[PDB]
Amino acid sequence: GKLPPGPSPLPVLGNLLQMDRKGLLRSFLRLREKYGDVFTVYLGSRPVVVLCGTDAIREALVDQAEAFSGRGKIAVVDPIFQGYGVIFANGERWRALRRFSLATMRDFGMGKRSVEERIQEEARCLVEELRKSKGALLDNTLLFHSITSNIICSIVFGKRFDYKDPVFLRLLDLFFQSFSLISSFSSQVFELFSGFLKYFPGTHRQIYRNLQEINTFIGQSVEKHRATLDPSNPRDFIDVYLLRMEKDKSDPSSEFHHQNLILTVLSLFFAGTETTSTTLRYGFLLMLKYPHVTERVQKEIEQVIGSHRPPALDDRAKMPYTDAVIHEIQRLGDLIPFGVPHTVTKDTQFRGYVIPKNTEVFPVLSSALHDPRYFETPNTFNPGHFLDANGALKRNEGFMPFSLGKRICLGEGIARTELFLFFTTILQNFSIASPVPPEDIDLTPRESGVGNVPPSYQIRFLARH
Ligand code: HEM
Ligand SMILES: COC(=O)[C@H](c1ccccc1Cl)N1CCc2sccc2C1
Repeated sequence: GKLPPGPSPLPVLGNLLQMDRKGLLRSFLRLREKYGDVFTVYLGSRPVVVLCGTDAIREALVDQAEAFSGRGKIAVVDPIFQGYGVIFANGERWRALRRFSLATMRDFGMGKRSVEERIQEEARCLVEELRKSKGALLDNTLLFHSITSNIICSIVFGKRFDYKDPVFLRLLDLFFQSFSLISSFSSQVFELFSGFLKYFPGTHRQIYRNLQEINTFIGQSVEKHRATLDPSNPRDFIDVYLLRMEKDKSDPSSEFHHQNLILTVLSLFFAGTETTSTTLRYGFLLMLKYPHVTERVQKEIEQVIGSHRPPALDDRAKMPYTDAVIHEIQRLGDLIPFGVPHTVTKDTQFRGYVIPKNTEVFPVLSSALHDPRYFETPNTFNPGHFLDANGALKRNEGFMPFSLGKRICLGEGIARTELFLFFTTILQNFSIASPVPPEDIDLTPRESGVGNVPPSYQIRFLARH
């Protein structure tokens, strides 16, 4: 059988000359033009099948679910994970860690409170914090990280850190600093000639160093956990894992050991922080470009929720407008423009092609979220893409900002609760304003890579009465 169509590789250099100085995403989309929806390109000596549009991705990730369930690797961070922890595990280790990982976020945690209740509490702390700024213009970057972290922290490390605590301000810097270097221009060069480049200095050193410094903190918290553990009454994620360590003393094939634990907390502690939060950032940037929409969300909050009780997650179903606005921030925000890389698990017959076992597959989620076949005028913000005549919420197949399939975002339910409660709680209590007029807000990312990062912007949060 055949590999999909695509340009001709100079070996060692692969397809360097058919790429584009813009980035990995521009490059793939510029080839989509020539070779179709499924196609093959050469990053270094490595072949990758590339998937485009709703229909291609869905065929692969959902119709050949298991076939496409394997994970690839981000060269810039594989020094750190090396096939360990939940994001980057594969086969049995992955199955095991995902399974445990779903179960554990749903139930055991700080104050034995529900994830909702916890996100509620964080939101309550964001409000009090924001009030303190008295409407002065800030940059919302830092607070937006603080609040997403503290959720993940409260789950994994069983506690939340105070916004000014310098132990914690330093984890946030590392995390933000890395996630931006991760998706800088250099780290994409690196995605191509990792083999050659991993010798000379560069941006991957910095990322490695930064990540190792988080592992240190993760490490020294596992230890406190283990010391002061209690079998009767597991505090949180780490505590539960340790008890599963004990349950598994006599299983030689148990995957619950110190590497996976450390690197699972790193994955969670990463994703938990750096996406749910840049989404919020982008979301508020859009609200500054579209005060009309913000007034409608704010009226909808006034009707369904009112101005005294805090927002609750069951309100979402009663608030389709807001729910559309959030959908539409995820779609246009589009913070993972070409998925996290997959690999096929067996030899696979795809659109009458053979994709050999272990060949890397890039589901380009951004070309689904901007897919003209499913969204009109797909580069413009419109909450209407998710509403019908009657103002009811309206599902759309092109909408997969969390990927699809067997590898679908595990955090999805937390992400969605954080989005809904954080935007409705801020918007219930504050009115927003920037110096920049709506007509000159630019939505062009400060970095477009393996993830998208919105530009910095000023914003002010005015207490409503
Ligand atoms: C709105 C914010 C988020 C977005 C847009 C998002 C999106 C994604 C995407 C696109 C993937 C790749 C799925 C794939 O290619 O198979 C993924 C994987 C993953 N995400 Fe999320 N995510 C978000 C929030 C979170 C949160 C809050 C957590 C923390 C619990 C999280 C944890 C994970 C994990 C553990 C994986 C790996 C799943 C696996 O490999 O089995 N994500 N996410
Ligand atoms: C690839 O761009 C990201 O936004 C990711 C991401 C977010 C959510 C789910 C999975 C992923 Cl990989 N992060 C956050 C977690 C980690 S671990 C090493 C690097 C990154 C960058």
